[PDB]
Amino acid sequence: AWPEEKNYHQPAILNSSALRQIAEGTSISEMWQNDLQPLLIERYPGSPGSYAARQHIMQRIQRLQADWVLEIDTFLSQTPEGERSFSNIISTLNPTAKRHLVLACHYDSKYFSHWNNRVFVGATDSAVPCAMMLELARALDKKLLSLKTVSDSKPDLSLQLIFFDGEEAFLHWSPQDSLYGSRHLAAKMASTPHPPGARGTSQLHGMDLLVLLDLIGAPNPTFPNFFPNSARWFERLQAIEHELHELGLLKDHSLEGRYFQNYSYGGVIQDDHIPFLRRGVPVLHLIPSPFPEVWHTMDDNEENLDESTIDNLNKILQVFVLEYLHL
Ligand SMILES: [Zn+2]
Repeated sequence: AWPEEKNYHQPAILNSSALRQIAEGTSISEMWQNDLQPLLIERYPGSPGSYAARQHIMQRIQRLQADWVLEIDTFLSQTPEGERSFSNIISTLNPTAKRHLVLACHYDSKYFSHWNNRVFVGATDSAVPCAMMLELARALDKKLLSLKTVSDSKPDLSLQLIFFDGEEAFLHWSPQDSLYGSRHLAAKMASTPHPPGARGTSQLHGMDLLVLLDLIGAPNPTFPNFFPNSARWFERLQAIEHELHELGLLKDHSLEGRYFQNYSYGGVIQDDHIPFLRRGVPVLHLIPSPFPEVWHTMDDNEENLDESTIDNLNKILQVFVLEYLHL
């Protein structure tokens, strides 16, 4: 019965004053300095930056008041370069709650040989998504702390963050050389009872919706509404964007240049959501089409990021998450 609850779940929509509070509650400059910059480093699996990125992400979550439970999902896999260790970071509020809304991105960076003394740091791909998730945890900390309180008056639902390792191919993208962390974690969750002691249901049944952020940070992104089974949630993002715009709460933003689009997409994008989608998890895939102009080039750097765009998207995402969780 409970695994169907997601199908009927409704947002608790925020009023104008709440929207203004949320818009003012997030700081793009603080995210930039404290959450984003430490990640703008080479961080392919096993590199010093991989370890540093992991420490940084964990550290930033630990300093918060909300009752986050951190779990490092570490495993080995063969790769074109030989065996490597990969570590997914999972951060969960109320780990025994039957349902979670799940926000995710990948924290590894793709390996490139150094080019004119330049290194690939994957600013949009996906350092910015990581930082947006960390800034969301910080900005909403007091609201999220309320989830620590037990009540029959609300659904058994909370929030999880996943930072996937090993999303990127080491060489040429193949089913075997990509998605190392997400293929591993989806298989693990599929085979794990949830809630503990349950018959039938797995941790995948507990995932209300996977909201996967990827390739965010370029100016004027356009996100297609990819999947019918999450289209109603996508439409909430459009509505939040529109209302925030109308309230004067977005920066350098026009209705003509809005981010969340009516149209869908005519191909199939491979990303960390694939192992989840194929097992039936609803996915809201916040990846733009087209990809950023700088995609997989040395120009995917801090210079080419757009502050206002990320700030706007932070506001929209934070409203979405609060409305989903009825906070
Ligand atoms: Zn990439």
